Amino acid sequence: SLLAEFPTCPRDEKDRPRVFTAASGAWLTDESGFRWIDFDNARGSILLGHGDPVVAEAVARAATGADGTATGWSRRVDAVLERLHALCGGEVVGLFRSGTAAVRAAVLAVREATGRPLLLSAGYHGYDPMWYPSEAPLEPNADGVVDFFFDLGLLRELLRAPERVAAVVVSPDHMHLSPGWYRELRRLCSAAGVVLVADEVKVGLRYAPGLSTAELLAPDVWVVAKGMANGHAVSAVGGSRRLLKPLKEVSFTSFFEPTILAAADAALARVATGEPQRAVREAGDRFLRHARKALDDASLPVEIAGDGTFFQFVPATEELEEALYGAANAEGLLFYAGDNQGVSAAFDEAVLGEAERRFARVCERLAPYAGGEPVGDAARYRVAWNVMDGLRQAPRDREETTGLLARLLDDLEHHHHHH
Amino acid sequence: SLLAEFPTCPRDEKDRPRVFTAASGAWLTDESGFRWIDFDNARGSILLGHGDPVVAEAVARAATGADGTATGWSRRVDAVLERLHALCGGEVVGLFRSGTAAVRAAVLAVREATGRPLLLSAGYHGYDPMWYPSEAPLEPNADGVVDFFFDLGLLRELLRAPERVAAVVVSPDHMHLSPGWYRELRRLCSAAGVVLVADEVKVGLRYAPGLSTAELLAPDVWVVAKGMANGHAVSAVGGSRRLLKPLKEVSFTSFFEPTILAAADAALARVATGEPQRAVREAGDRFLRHARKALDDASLPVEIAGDGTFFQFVPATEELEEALYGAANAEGLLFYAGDNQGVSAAFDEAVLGEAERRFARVCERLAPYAGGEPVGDAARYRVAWNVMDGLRQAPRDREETTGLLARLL
Ligand SMILES: Cc1ncc(COP(=O)(O)O)c(CN)c1O
Ligand SMILES: Cc1ncc(COP(=O)(O)O)c(CN)c1O
Repeated sequence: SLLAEFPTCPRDEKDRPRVFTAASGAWLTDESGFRWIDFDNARGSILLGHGDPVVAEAVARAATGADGTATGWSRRVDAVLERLHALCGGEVVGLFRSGTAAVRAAVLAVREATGRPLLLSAGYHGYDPMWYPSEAPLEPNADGVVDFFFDLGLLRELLRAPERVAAVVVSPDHMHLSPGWYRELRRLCSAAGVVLVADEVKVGLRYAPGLSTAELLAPDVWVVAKGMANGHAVSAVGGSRRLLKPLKEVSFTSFFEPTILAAADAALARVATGEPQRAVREAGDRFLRHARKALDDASLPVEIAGDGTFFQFVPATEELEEALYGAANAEGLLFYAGDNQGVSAAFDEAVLGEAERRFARVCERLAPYAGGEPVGDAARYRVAWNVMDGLRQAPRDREETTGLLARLLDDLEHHHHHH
Repeated sequence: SLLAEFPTCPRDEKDRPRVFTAASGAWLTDESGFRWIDFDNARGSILLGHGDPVVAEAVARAATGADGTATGWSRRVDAVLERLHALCGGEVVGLFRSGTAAVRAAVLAVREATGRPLLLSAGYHGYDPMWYPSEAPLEPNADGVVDFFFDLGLLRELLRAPERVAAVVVSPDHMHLSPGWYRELRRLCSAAGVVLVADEVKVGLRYAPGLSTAELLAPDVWVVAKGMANGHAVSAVGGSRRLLKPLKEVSFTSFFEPTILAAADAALARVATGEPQRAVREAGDRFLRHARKALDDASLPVEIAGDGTFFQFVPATEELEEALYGAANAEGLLFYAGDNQGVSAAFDEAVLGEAERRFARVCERLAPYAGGEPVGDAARYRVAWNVMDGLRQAPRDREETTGLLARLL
């Protein structure tokens, strides 16, 4: 009861946080001694594995003072900046202490540099009150943000009068939006003459050694975080000197803290090769071939969206979704409940074999659900909203859009989110 | 050229950042190999010393996974929250990733909980644009903040309409404001029925094992940061459940990152004894006895405000200020230029002897300024503004305040 916040974390059947006492690679141990295989991985910020030895040794050494001081500049600051700039492009780069801080700073900078008041947004951008929803949909909230819920129909309407729009700010999802969705967003922004900000806090550096939307969107400004430091407390923005000039006003006390620079430098050295990203895609795709087969062989109506990099279970009903995570928890498979699963590079052959055996047993426990009505679009929309906070791509008419927004938002009114 | 930000850090004569390759206790080594005694200490966030061995082992252990995972809860979370609650009081505690994030979340929470639009501010609260200057003084900025510059006269004017005030939010300075200033602030807040938020990011946990203003202000909500983790990336807010209920909407990805929790737990354990704060006060005070005598024997018009916990040089002119830091730089004494000096618990007898010897040499280098015109009030206001972003305490009538604000802005 001391904690004033409500952090997203694995929680047990009583909604209490699970207490983990140790972690190594893919494996967590809880306070009771039970071993879990981690598909959550701090919401996909642990690309390399828990307690990765090279990152951990870099951090341990930096904690001694041997790599510099929080007092000021070290050559590792250059190393991190240079690596980011090489991977993600743009002219300048800034460093921040959370994704939330970075996206807020990025969009305010664009608002300042363009002199325009409105932000058109799709997806989650962090906990800051600036993103809190408006009273009426398609109306600006109190901080000048209009949420379009990934609907490019709605976006086209908003961009008819584009002169007040400072930027379109989008958190990509590559499970629920196709490449062509991104092409259309880009050309809607081009036609309107508006700035495009890619919030790649989650997806940046994970699909490839750069932005996931580098070619698809060629954003004017980008943000990354989860992929840059194997979980350590850093994020980054980059893009044009002109658009980001207002960032010259940013400074914070811990900027030079050397453990965080150490972890970023070490993780980004791995990220730059593209190897962990490939390892993760391959491991997760292996797990998926198996899980899809096991669900099909057991007649369970659960689809899987996405791929090895990030995948999501899409069960036909909420009661089956509940029973799925209950069963997984019983078997020590730690999924990020309802959201996307993001394996790490520590998912080696032995880990995969065990996760496959555990998943087979999950499917055995789910026997009562065999033969149920298959997955319908209503379920696909509800489950996708739980990862992207807006609408998956599918054909619909404007009235279907309105109805889905109304239903999806109403049903989340009195539930905690899991950002 | 790549860096979009302009970070505060030690910079050379061309304003280029100084590059430090190693650090241990009180000592830094720069890229040229020159060894410096650090009075800056990450702007006063290094209470214990660089590479403190106990913190270092706690961090190393946590880096391996042996204390848990960034995936979720660990008993170290409970440890940190319990220690903060014991030290600072209140009902609830939240953790954040910078002082800036913590103060913003705290004040927005209070605005939501009270349903009142205005924040009356004195001092620096972080880099966020919510704190940017209004287009005209005593007027709200675009985010509903009215800066009163630590003038209690101006605060009184602003509190005549207290229905619109969510909170008064103050960053203490104990060099330039007396205990009486705090008592009067407390009195005025209570009379108006307005919430008082102590932004103790800098001063929290450093003067004592608790809030610097626990007794003077008894704030409804507090924020600390620089004192809690020997420089690691964490800050904390606490106070009443009611006022901070809106923090229930806060979550962030790296919340459970184990190295930061480890550093906080270890630093807070030491903070709780009161030993490092005493060691810092004593070491600083000794250094100050020496520095004051040296400046006086050299006939140098430089006063020193504050005490061993945080002190500031107040030179008579900007020319002499610049010459003072130039000379300190040549002798390997790294001061936080123009701001407050914050020694660490690593300032032992050997560091102190060497610092004393170096500062004596500084005073020799400054012999050209001997006998210069003494420090005046305009200098005192200017230098104090550099540390507190408002007005040092001194008797003023409204027109003197108005004119100082115009001159200093
Ligand atoms: C797309 C996006 N943007 C911003 C954020 C916020 O990042 P943080 O949790 O580090 O504040 C997140 C993390 N939920 C994210 O997924
Ligand atoms: C009183 C006060 N409040 C807030 C902040 C911002 O803290 P941070 O630099 O960690 O963002 C500072 C930084 N010195 C401060 O001194």
